[PDB]
Amino acid sequence: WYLFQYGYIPVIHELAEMEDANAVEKAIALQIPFFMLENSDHEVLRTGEST
Amino acid sequence: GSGVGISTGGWVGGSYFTDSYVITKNTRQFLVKIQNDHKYRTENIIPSNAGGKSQRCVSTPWSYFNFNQYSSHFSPQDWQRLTNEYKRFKPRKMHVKIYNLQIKQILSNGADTTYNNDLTAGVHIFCDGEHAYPNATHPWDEDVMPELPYETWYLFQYGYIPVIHELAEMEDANAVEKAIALQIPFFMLENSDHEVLRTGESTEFTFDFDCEWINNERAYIPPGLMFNPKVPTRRAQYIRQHGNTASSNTRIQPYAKPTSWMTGPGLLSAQRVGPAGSDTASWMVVVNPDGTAVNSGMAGVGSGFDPPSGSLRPTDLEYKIQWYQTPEGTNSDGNIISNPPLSMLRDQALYRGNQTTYNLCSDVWMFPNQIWDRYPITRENPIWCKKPRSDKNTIIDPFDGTLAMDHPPGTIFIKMAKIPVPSNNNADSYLNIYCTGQVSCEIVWEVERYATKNWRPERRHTALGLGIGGEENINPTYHVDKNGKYIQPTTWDMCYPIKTNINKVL
Amino acid sequence: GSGVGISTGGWVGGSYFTDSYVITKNTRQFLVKIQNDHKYRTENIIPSNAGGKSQRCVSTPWSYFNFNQYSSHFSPQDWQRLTNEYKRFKPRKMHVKIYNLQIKQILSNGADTTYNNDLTAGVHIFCDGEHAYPNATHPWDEDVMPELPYETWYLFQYGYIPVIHELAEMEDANAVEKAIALQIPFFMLENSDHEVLRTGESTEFTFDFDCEWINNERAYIPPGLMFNPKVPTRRAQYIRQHGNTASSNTRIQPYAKPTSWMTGPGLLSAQRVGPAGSDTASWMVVVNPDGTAVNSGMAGVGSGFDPPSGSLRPTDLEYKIQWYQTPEGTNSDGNIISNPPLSMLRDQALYRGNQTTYNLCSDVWMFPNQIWDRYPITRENPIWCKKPRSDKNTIIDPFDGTLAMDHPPGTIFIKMAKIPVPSNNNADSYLNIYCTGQVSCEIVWEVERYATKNWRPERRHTALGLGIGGEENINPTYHVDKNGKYIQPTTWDMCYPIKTNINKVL
Repeated sequence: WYLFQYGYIPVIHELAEMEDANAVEKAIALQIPFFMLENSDHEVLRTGEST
Repeated sequence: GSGVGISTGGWVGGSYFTDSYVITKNTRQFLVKIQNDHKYRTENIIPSNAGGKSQRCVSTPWSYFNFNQYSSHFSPQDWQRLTNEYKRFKPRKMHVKIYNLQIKQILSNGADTTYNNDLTAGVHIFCDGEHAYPNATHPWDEDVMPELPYETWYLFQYGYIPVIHELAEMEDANAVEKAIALQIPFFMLENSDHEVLRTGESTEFTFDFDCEWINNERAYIPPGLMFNPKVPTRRAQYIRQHGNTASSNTRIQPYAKPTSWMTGPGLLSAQRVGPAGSDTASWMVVVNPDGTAVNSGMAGVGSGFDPPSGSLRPTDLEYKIQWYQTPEGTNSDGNIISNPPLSMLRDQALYRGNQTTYNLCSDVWMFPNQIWDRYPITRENPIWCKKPRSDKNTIIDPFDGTLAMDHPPGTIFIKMAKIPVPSNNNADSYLNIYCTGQVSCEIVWEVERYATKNWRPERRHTALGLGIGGEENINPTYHVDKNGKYIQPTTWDMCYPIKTNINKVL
Repeated sequence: GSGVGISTGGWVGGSYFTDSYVITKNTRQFLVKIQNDHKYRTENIIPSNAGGKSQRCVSTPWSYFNFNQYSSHFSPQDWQRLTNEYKRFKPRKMHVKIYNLQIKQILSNGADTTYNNDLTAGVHIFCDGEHAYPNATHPWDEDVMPELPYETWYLFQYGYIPVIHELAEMEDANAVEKAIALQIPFFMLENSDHEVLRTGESTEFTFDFDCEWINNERAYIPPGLMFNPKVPTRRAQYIRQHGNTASSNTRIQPYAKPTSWMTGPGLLSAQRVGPAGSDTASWMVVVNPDGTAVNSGMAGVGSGFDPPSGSLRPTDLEYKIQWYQTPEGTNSDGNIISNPPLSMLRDQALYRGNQTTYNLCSDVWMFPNQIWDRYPITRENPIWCKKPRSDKNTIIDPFDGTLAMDHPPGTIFIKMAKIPVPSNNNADSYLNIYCTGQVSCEIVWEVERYATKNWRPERRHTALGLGIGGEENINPTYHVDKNGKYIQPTTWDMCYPIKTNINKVL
């Protein structure tokens, strides 16, 4: 079983393309969330550990 | 102890925030005056330009307190702190006191008028907790407790609509018109047991809420957009032959993954009709059972339904909720027009492939696997509405954002005790009196704080979004000018709506 | 149990907010490499264009952890929530773990290099809690823990300045130059008892803070402006005769009431000097006891003091604090320049009446009845500084906003154990190794929530103040672009400073 890389869609792209000047396009873009999984407490294992 | 020269309470005010709950305390000075000549009347309201719309009302001597509004309970400071710091809130408990009452006699000689108190006079206070009477309050009306705690609250006269008027007009001879009319109910509030107070007495009322939460969190993507764009999909799609382009069967693209979820319902087809004096709505809900002649247009029979759009994008300003911030507001001056919160659940649309392009389908009825958000509510929205008692109903989400309740807070009715005076020839001559007093409303609000794993900053409500107005145009919004007038928000964002600041992961 | 194939800890991360306290958890991956050829050296740092400024450093084999920064402990989400919801915070307890260590050997054949672990190798970890050694860390340096939790943290080599160099240059014959030189201290970290770890061992360190609060509240008026403008005053004023205008004695106006309070101190007189390569500061603090020849300009003898302004309004950009947001920032590109918070305690000035107009007096020394605010601090500021041990000092408020401490968090020093290899002719040939591991820092922060009686909304930090940049210029601030690069705030407001949002009544 080969793992697949994790990824997510943060914003609808066409809304935030912010071509030229648009006030609401600018606002949607500044609100784009960003998630790192390192902010969580998780576990690190070596070859003798299991979970 | 207690007596004439002893106060029955004191002023409460402010707001107390904790992580679990919020308590808002509000006191107002109110004025009760004699309404409707101490008598019940049933009058026809028939304006000239309404295009056939006419109603009959039963006007009473009674007046009532209306607490349904956010601006009344929360200050702009308290509201900001609520919508910034909490992802959920609902009203829990509500306690009302009426105290420090003063009944005075009005002696009108002429241009001059004098005011003398009468200690033996009294005031009737009735609270209807079982909802045995027609509901006094309706959302968006102007009768609510004032926003500024030092402003005086003038009661509004109680009245109700006993029958659809056009049905019971009973012009010429009709059998069903006659039958509907003989069944018209008539409600007096004196059939109830209520309380009479003098100037040293006070009263208290408690109310519990059975409610659904108001949700302050925002959706950053549509529910149909949640997938990993990298991972390929097993699904295949078939494109029928159209033009010279031959048919094809192929695997769906990894970025194109189809959603299992659907647009919330709403009706965009209709347009408003006729003169403004008439009832003007794109959609008109009528009750016209049988029998009774059609007579005028459906405006007289019907009620009318807006906002029709629900979660769908309003095409134009006819479909958007808008109100006036002050009772003096007229003709597109001082009106606040709702805007999109920029939540992805809040605005939605459906398009229908014709094999060439997509076309917006206007009527989205209720359908399985639909998701949407309730209307984002500001301080200027009413809190709750009365849910009509019936056998069957669909999902209940009033499009005005209110919380429908089986038993909202019971209306408190209040009336000046009629003091008759003798008369040589028999007439109704009451003594002319009025009462002013203090009413305090304490609501306990259940709240929940947010915790997010988002890295980036989130939107918040800032005083930097506010505007500046006044006579000298130097004062900011939610402040007072040099005449004492209170600067009202000009735009919908200055009202600090919910479903904006706090993100959620769908 | 414990062993080679067992991990000694796990990743901790995040932030936990309560009304009483906040806990920030951070874990990083760090890299230790052999520094300075395992030897102490004392070198002269003498750049060509510095205009006589030259220093001598003692370089060591050791490296150290530097936790002093806000960006390292708080995310932009956590920082926003802190500065919006709390009026006070201070660091309370700090716990550091070093674990999951991996020592590897570097086999350099050529263009290719291979890496093999050696389980018997070890790493020295020394924490100095008594501050018996020259402090490793200095505010605003680039060596701090990374902001992004997935970025690798490269240790920086430890070194210290043993003597002012120009004093001890001891050119020709001087008696006091000879004496200063013979007293030069020399510190080795091996005189201490410290710990040696192998790949299965871990270590822990606790630190307590004795601190003063950081205050997040804002002042809406100056302290001299607090009075009732209506009430008249008893005070009289005397205006000496000037021109044809005769003298007068008169009562002070009710709106003009004089303050009993004074502008905070600051020095605006001086200007920066000379080429950028030199140490350039408006004010230069020198120690030149006696004896030693003047030689070059004072730049070599002195340290230099900025920001000089303190609470006073910076006249120009020379007096403003500015830094670079990335180490690649050069030449007014990527530099953030401090701005006024619009707090009335923060910016101040004094003017001196000459009988005609007022003139700004540049040097405001410390004077009784002065009030000011500390510098408003962002995430990009260091948290604390080392307070030098001395007999006497004045009020301690570093103009960089840091918290001066008698005993800051002790520096943790770390070094690769020297593994010697045999040699036929006697030379120093060490085995070439390096260690990577995981360090977790947990700080407990004591906080206090605000309660205000203000009616109106207050300013908050919003993501709507952020900018948009990147390669494609589509990504917002505090996000990553398509190359993995992290978008940095362009302006000082995007850094969310304190002393802005929350009002206080002076």
